[PDB]
Order: sequence, then structure tokens, then C-alpha cells
Amino acid sequence: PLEMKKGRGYVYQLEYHLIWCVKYRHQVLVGEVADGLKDILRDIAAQNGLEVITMEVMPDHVHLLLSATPQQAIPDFVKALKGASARRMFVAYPQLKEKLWGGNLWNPSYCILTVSENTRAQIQKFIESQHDKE
Amino acid sequence: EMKKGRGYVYQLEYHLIWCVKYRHQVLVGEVADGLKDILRDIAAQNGLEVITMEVMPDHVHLLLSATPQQAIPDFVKALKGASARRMFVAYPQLKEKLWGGNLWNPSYCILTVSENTRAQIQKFIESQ
DNA sequence: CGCACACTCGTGACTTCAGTCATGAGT
DNA sequence: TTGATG
DNA sequence: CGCACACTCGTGACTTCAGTCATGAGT
DNA sequence: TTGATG
Ligand SMILES: [Mg+2]
Ligand SMILES: [Mg+2]
Repeated sequence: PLEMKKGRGYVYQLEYHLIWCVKYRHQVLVGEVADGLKDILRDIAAQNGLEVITMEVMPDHVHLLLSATPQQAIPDFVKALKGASARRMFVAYPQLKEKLWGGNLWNPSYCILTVSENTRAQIQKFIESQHDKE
Repeated sequence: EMKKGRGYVYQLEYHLIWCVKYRHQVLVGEVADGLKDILRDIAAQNGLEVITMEVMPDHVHLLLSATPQQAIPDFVKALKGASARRMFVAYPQLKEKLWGGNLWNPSYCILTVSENTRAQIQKFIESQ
């Protein structure tokens, strides 16, 4: 019940739910802009060794569920996703500049949670149920 | 309940497991207890929180919480490397069967952990 | 209201060579 | 140009 | 024997200045 | 000095 992946010095199963918003909370991620964003984020992900498990684009925020290796640090992959998507989106959809002219597509904060198949409470119950704790 | 830092909001939990080198069953009695205390101290000194920790004779389970700035290889190095050094100094008797300079198996097992399941998260992510 | 994850100003790294990440501070 | 997603 | 997360040799980083992490390769 | 934890 776990499907572990293996690398040179480790066995792992790592997933994260990353969410960020549009700067000023403007509702600009619609129609073609949202569609182009999805293609851009997929591309950035593939080039940074991340696997996109789920992606949702709302008018003012984006959700990504990602699978990573132990070597992908969170700040590095968030900078790759948010910084390159902002540059690429303003170049691809110059109309974004009519509501965002200060050089930022994104809110400078990100939200990030680790994700597992079972819950933290089930994992604790499992460890505590073992007989040789000593 | 979500933690906050200068540029991020987060909830990062991991289940980390590693074994004794050669799979020797040496983590018992005073050795096991001394290890738990050493791992808790290393965690507190390196900004990690211990949610749960259990020690079996040949392996350790640790469920810990960290910030986005604490990369996995870095906190695994901090916990395994320093605990080995301290353990051999605190319990010289470990050298009886571990005389090669290693307390631990060089590999580690790590899983991200959430309070809700992936299936529930992934289902709430489409519903909006 | 008064912050702060979000707004603004500031520092440096590094890709996207712009606009994020790191980050302190005032509002 | 802000007011809240996880 | 040959495999590798586990065993061993190798390289470099960096703390714990020893013994992990990074890492490829032969068993 | 190894033989399997998630
Ligand atoms: Mg502040
Ligand atoms: Mg091999």
C-alpha cells in the first residue's frame, strides 16, 4: 500500500499541494490566459523534474499537486514555477499589463502543504500499534 | 493551525525512517533511550518539531514538522550524522559490533504526510 | 482597523535576465 | 492597484 | 555468487571535524 | 560485518 520510488541514497514518496494567488487578487486567469498558463506550468514542471498530479486554475489563484524527489527543495521549485510563469505569461498575454503594470503577476507569498495517501493520524496509529517500541 | 513565515504559509510533515548499519539489533535498553533524547535535542536545535518518534531494535521512525527552508537531505544529514557521532561518544559499547565508523545504513526512507488524505485533498481541489 | 501571506519600501541570487526566491521593516 | 486561497 | 536502500570502493560538502548528506560504480 | 524498514 505505498509505491515507493528509489534513488541512489533513499526510498521516497513525496507530494505537495502548492497554492498561490494573483497580485492584488485580480481575477485575470480566465479564458485563453488560463489555458496558456496551464501549458506554461506543465512545461516548467517537466524541465525541473517535477510531476504534475493535479492542476487547477481559478480566476485569482492556482493549485498544483506535485510529485518530487528528495533533491527538489521547495523554494527552488516554487521560484521556478512562479517566476518563469510570470515572465512567460506577460510576454504571451501582453493584455495582462492593463491591470498589472508594476511588474508582478503573482502575490509574493505561497502556501505549501505536504500530502500523503493515508492521514497523519493513521500513520501514528500504525507506528504505535507495533510491538517492539524500545 | 497553518504556520507562517515571511514569504509563505505552510504545513509540512514528514515520516522519516532509517535503519542501523548491517541491520544490527542494537537500539535497545539504554541505547534506545539515549538515542531518543539525542534526536529530540538535535531536532529542537535545528528548528524541526518532533510529532512522534519510536525506536525498534534496528530502525527508527520519526514524524517531524519543518519549514519550507529546511530541505530533506539537510535535515536527514543533521539527524543521522549528528546522532551517530553523539551515540558512539555516549555509548562506547556500540563499537563492539560497529567498529567501521558507521552507526547507520547510508540510505533513508521519507514520505510527505498530510492531516487529510491525498484522495480528499485531490477531490476538494476539483469541487470549487 | 491595522496589519501581513497578501500592500509598500529595502537587500542579494538567479532565471524568467524579469520577477520570483531568499529576506527586514513600516503601514 | 490588496483583503484572502490552502 | 550478483544485487542495492541495504555491502564495498570512489568523489566532494560540511558538521558531528566524524559520519552523515550529495553521488557513480562494482559486487 | 548486510538481507529489509517505509
Ligand atoms: Mg511584518
Ligand atoms: Mg547500482
